[PDB]
Amino acid sequence: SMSYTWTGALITPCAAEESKLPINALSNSLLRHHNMVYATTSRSASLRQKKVTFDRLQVLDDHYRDVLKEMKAKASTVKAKLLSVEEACKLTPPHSAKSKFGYGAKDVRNLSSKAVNHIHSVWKDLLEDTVTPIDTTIMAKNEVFCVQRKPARLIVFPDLGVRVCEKMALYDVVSTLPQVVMGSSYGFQYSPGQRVEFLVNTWKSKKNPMGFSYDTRCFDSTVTENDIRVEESIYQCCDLAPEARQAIKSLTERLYIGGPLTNSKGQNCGYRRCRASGVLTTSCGNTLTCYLKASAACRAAKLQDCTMLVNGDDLVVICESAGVQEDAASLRVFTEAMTRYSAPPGDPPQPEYDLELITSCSSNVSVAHDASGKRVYYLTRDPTTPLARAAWETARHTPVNSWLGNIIMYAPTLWARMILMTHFFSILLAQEQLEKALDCQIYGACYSIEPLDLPQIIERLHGLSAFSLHSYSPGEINRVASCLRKLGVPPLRVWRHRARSVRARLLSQGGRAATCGKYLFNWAVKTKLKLTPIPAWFVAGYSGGDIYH
Ligand SMILES: CC(C)C[C@@]1(C(=O)O)C[C@H](C(=O)O)[C@H](c2nccs2)N1C(=O)c1ccc(C(C)(C)C)cc1
Repeated sequence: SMSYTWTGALITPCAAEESKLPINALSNSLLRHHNMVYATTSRSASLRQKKVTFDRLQVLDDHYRDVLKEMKAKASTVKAKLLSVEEACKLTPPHSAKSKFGYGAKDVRNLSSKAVNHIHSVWKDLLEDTVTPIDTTIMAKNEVFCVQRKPARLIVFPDLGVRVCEKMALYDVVSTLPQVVMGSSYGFQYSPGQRVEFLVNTWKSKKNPMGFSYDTRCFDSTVTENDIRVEESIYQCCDLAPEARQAIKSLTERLYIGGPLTNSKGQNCGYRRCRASGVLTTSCGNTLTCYLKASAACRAAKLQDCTMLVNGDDLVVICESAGVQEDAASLRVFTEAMTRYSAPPGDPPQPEYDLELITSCSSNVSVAHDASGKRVYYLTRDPTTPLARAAWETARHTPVNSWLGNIIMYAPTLWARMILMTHFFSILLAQEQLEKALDCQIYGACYSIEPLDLPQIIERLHGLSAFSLHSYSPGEINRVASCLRKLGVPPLRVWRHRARSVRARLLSQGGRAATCGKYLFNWAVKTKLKLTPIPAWFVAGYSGGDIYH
């Protein structure tokens, strides 16, 4: 079973594509080494096609079926409802790709008779026909990185009308089923504060902790027809309306399992027999399947008191050490089992005995201290990709503002606070756009957020301590500092100076602006203001699922 077959028609862009970092008058103030930042384009799609295209073999044993039965028993306790057309329309992002059939995302949200009538017709066809593959578009993503070049990632998605029907049939299921089935292991239920707390508590719950990340090579491609049918059998355990059962069976047979791929010019590029990246069930499906395969590999490997944390294809296991030699051997058996289940590693997993050395959701635990000097754990990452993207967004308006998502999700970090907040608040001040709502993504869902709302968002997701962290670790400081030399970003001392300016400017404006100056930039003044609570999201993952929050 090959993950894809190809005709030889090219994956085509739908618009002009920039690969070189755009530069304006603000660029050099953030980043000098411009030639290190690039965006992927369709020109590299051929290279990605080669990576994602392979044969899958699967060998399924008793541990696999044992975990599956347990998951199904939990899933049987879920009661889910159909969403009305209206409800599903309201979940559609304002800038979601328009339909081939003469209406767009705004027509959908506005419940135009054209959009609604077509959606009813798509729904009825799902009920009537559980056989015919549904068309999908394949595109090369344009994403920004620092050199050391990756090929474009590919996205596969059905028409807007289908996307709305998906929401009707499955939004409630994908929202509620995974936490029921996986409990505390379900990663999307945690804000960053809750996630770091769960990781630390999980780590402290072991007599002698051992943990590891497992990186599956090209997870979407490893997903087989079996996996997707197993997923459907899980959804079908829920207490559902008969009409929902039928639409889910239909979406599975006609879309989820596979189908034809069409380029932006309407030419046939080939055929998919693996996970589509751009459907509603991508995140929930990947999470279930990763959790199933890994729970079964843990038993194969005889790992003791395994605690998993799963976000799609992102997987972390923390368990009881059996000793160093025993743990390394167990990890090999875990990997052999994952491989048989069709999920071979990209890089071999490594046992860790220090929590801060485990990377999960591209992040690691680290520690700083609050106002009182008490230890605070928080999640951070190498800032290289966030800063390359910030540089891009400095000179170019983009559909999604990663700088804003990074400020929200990495608010307690040295680099988000000193660089991202300082840089973008300065830019927003200059343009008097503090009040302008901007689109960003959190766990792949789309939010419209005004920068002026940041103080309360951060306090909720991270705690008040986020505004007073200091004495960061030498390792964390060292990683940030070396990233800045690599990219030609000004040293942290320059950012401190800039932040004092930005801060003073914000305070003057009173109201919300002054709240941003006071809370976001307290780290920048030598005699700190006493920071006190302020007056005036994490249920499930929907990456690729076209969800507006
Ligand atoms: C600008 C980003 C903040 C947006 C992004 C997204 O999924 O839409 C993409 C980000 C990415 O790494 O691709 C990050 C995610 N990491 C792992 C899964 S999702 N993203 C997160 O939303 C995200 C950041 C940080 C975190 C933790 C710090 C690990 C809580 C979870 C999720």
